[PDB]
Amino acid sequence: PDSNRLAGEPSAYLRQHANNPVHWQPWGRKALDAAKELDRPILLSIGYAACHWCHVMAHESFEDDDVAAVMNAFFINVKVDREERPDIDQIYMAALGAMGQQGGWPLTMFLRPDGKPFWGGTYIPGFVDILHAVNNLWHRDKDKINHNAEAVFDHLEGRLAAQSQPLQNEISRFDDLANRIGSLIDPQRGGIEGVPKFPNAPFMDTLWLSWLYRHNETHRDNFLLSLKTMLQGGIYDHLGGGLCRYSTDAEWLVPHFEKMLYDNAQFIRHANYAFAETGDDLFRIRIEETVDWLIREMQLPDGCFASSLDADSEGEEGKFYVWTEDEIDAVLGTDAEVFKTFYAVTPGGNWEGKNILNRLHAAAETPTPPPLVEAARRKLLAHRETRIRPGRDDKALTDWNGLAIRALAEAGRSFARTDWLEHAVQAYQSIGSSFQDGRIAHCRMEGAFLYPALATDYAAMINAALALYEATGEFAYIDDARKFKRALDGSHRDSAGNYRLSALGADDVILHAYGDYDEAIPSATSQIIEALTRLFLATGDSALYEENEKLIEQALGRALAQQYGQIGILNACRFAGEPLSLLIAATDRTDELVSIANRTPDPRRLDKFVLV
Amino acid sequence: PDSNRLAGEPSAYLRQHANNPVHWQPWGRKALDAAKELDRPILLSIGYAACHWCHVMAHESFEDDDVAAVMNAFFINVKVDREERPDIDQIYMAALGAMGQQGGWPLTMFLRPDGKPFWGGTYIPRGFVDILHAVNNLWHRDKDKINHNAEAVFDHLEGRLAAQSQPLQNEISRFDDLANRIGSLIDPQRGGIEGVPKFPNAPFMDTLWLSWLYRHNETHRDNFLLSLKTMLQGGIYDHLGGGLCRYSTDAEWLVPHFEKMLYDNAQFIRHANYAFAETGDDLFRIRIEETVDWLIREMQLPDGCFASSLDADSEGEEGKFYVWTEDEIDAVLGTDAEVFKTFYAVTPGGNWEGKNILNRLHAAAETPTPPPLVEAARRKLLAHRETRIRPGRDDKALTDWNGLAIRALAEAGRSFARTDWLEHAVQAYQSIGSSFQDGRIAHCRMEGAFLYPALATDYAAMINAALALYEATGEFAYIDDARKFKRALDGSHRDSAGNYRLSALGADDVILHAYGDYDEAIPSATSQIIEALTRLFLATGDSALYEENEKLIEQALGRALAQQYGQIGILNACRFAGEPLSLLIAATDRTDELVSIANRTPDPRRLDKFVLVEPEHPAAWFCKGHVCLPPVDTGEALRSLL
Ligand SMILES: [Cl-]
Repeated sequence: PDSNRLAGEPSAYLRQHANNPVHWQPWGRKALDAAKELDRPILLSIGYAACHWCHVMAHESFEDDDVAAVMNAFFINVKVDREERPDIDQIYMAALGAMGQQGGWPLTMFLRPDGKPFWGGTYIPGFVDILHAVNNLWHRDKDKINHNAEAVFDHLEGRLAAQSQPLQNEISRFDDLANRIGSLIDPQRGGIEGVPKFPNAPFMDTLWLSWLYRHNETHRDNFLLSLKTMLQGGIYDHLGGGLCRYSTDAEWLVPHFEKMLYDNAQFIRHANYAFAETGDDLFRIRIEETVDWLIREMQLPDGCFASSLDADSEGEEGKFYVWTEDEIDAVLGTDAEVFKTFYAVTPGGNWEGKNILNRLHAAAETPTPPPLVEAARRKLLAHRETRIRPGRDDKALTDWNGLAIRALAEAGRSFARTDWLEHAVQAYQSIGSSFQDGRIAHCRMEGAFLYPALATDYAAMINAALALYEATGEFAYIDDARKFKRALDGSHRDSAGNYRLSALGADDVILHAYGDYDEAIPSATSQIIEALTRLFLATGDSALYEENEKLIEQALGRALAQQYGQIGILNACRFAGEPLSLLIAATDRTDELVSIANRTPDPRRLDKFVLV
Repeated sequence: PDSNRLAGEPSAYLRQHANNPVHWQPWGRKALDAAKELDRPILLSIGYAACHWCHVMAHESFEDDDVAAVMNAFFINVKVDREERPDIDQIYMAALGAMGQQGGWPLTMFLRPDGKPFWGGTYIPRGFVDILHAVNNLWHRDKDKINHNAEAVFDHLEGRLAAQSQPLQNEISRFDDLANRIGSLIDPQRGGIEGVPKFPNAPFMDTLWLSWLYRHNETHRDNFLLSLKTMLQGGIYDHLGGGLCRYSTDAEWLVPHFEKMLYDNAQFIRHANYAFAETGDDLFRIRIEETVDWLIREMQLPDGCFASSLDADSEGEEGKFYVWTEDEIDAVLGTDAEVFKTFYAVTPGGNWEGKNILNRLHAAAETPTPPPLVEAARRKLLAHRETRIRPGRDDKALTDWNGLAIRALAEAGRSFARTDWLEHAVQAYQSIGSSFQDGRIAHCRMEGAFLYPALATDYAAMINAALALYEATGEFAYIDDARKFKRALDGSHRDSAGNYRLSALGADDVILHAYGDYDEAIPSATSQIIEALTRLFLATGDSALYEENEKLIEQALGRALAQQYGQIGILNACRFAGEPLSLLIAATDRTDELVSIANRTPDPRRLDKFVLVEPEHPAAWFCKGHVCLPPVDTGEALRSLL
């Protein structure tokens, strides 16, 4: 507690806070214990890299030398990344809402030595006023904190780690959910009509699953309009490729220029399924452009994919991705007129006087660029790469890598793109290299691994291993899927058969939550339901089938008690209640039956092959 | 209690002693009661028909009139057939384990009237006449010394044979450690468990193969193959008439014990069927159809079922029936004998006691199928061997062993399209099952002499046999028969704690109801029950069965980790029970090629259920939830379902 130990950590978001004068500590047993022997409170700060206001609180307070000594003598201050320890975030995010104050990131908390919180807040501006007031309260009111900490804690243990009575899996529960999700779709712009606009991968899954199981063409058109209009807006990089996080306005125009790995992997699957229904060439182009961007800018020397790249370059939001007309005319030359007519370039611009490239003005026309404006588009990228390039988060998250490995495996299978498979295998063997002592790591960077993993890490690697089987047909990927299943059971399955996000042997966690709340990615148990359901179709394990039906009813029992974020559970249980299985006997990959199965991607079906 | 009542017993080993001057008594309540009324210790003699040193003690002592008079004077004499009453065998073999003796058969022990033992020895030749008087002194001098150590032995028996600790969770990691240490004991060059003698060790081989299937462990697979291939190429195998002998004296599988057991060949046929399906080595295929020919020709009784064993002593000499000399081979085969002598390593000096034991260890890697001139000499030498004095046969029809043979024939007949093997398996199944009246099957019978009640191994073996015949025929009646066999086991062996006991709960001649947790040459009773109840769950999909099986597994694992040896079968069964595979086949006609693929892909972890709704034809099978439909051969009909 007298030296900043945030150096060498696998999270790049914490590495930037290493030079801070406050002795930052990582979340671990050595941090909580020191708070006991010194009877000093804990000050927890949660944040993620692509958050403009996590850096604001840094330069305003934490990077200031004076206010850090106030923290160094009053608490044991710890910094956590929302994406390195998502278990810690979800615990103390729901802890804030239970105190009667909603908030987001950064999140500043106050913890007694055992970890239970008693006061929190989003961003703290008097900051130092409280920074001492809690220290006063820590000494003046030990009786008040113990009364207040265990009251919020009992609300957490009942909201995040309390099993419910089993609930019967019924079809009408999903059809009801699909009707209400459909009523939130903006009929003209696409997506949830509220602003800001998020891609909302779980919300899309319900509409597509509604279209497949019910042939409800209304939700199918809601899925297609929302996906297609988004991929045409400024939220997508029409020059290099890759989708951004979310949109500021409802027209999908002005975005947050950070590019997350999970959002790109989750739309490749959506666009892949969407191509098989409409044949619209735009879905294929967006997939092909984003995959090239993933290999070029996200893939690490070892093959694994980085987490994300920054939205800020050289100190301004999106300086790297936006153009003015006077510069694109200087580089292109005579071919500059047709380029500006393609991406709605205007002298006045569409964002703060600048021009963000988009294809919303001609979204229904042909998506393929003419040969002159394609060479003009490629020429700008070579000139754009000379700019001050935004920083990258080289942290290799196992759960996020599994999402991408599954995306490249399924899209490469349907489009017969053999190059996409090889890069999926490289990321597979790179992530799978950390599997030692019957366990895998959560994240990794610069040779530093974070153990133990989370339940999402095994579920994602189970789904990626099974996807690699469908594309290849090598049964060694099914054996890998069972190896990940055994590791998941040995560390996350409780006595009731339920799975919990944090490992049961992890000692630095207050609460072993199930992980039932979705975000941009479906929840942990949501992914686990799907992964185990697909693993049954690939093996025929009857004991797995019997334990899955229990797991389904347990999760549905808690999902009924949830107020939000249960969409992934109802989606996975709808698929688990009626899965599709297809065995194909063939003599080679060129067989007709194998081909029409490849050209028919279905998230509800798992393919199996036998030599004949 | 004054005569030899051993005649009429369902055993050939006991009838060999019916004419002994000893007033032998079959094990039962009458012998225990007669021992109490006369204040006399019981002279228990346990053996089996194939044992060589069981016959030498009978020829030295049990047929001697001088020592038969003193056995009838101050002892009540009870002889037990090991294969007829294996529950009694496990009770009093553990008694020697509590006394410090190594153990073995013949087993000669001394029991006080209540049945608890106080002094036990393996083989006591004559002295035998002295040790009888020595024990006879203790019963009239100091009985308290007997009553002290007799209770001390019993407490150790109930603490190891029928002690139930708290249940334990089913873990896969503890199965991998067992497979790792077993493979470390395998002979890297000669195969099998390194050390003499070398036994087939069926439970050990089950672990190595399960480790290969569940872990893709190529090392354990090659250990299973090299051990099986070398054994089937050694002198322990009958290269003329087929069949496997029960163990080998040396480490090269050369010199064997020439007796042939039913459980040995039933167990290796299933192993060889699995080995052929992966390697494609014709040696495994040839050895199977050679031994099945031997089972039908030499072991099958006229009433359908299979005999228990085939003796090793012919005309009083060990293996005289199977062993050849060179000059006789030259006389029978003529000028084409050198082609045969080189194929089976026939030498003028002989490989065992101046004579030749036919084998293939000289070239076990060459082509297994012999050339046509050699097989012609092979068929003719076997027929000439049939003119020899033939070794005797134990016509006793053990239920559990017949169940093992039915399963082997049903699985091999299914993977080789041999319908004649299935009908022979149905003959034994219907014949043995004829004693299943009043919800009670018999443990064994011979010449109209039945033995009741059955043991837990009998129902477990019949369940596995019934479900094996279902996979080969697809008849639902075999499933209900499998249900009938379990519920009879429930009503006669399942205790209040949900566990099963080897002896029936109504049995009166057992001093201790053991669980049957200890393996022998066959997996233990508890193992077969876990396997049968798992395969019954696969064939029926009954959720109530799955729930009571998981808690039966956890209670068996609690006892399995306390015991120090003989738990391999339970660990093998629980690994399969933790990951059992089922295959649903939706066929429009039973000539559907998925039925073919399943037949040529035998897996000891999979059970196939059929639901009716020749060359290789590219097809597709589609299932929507619990709704499976017949296959599809065209490209358009597949687009309709997708
Ligand atoms: Cl045995």
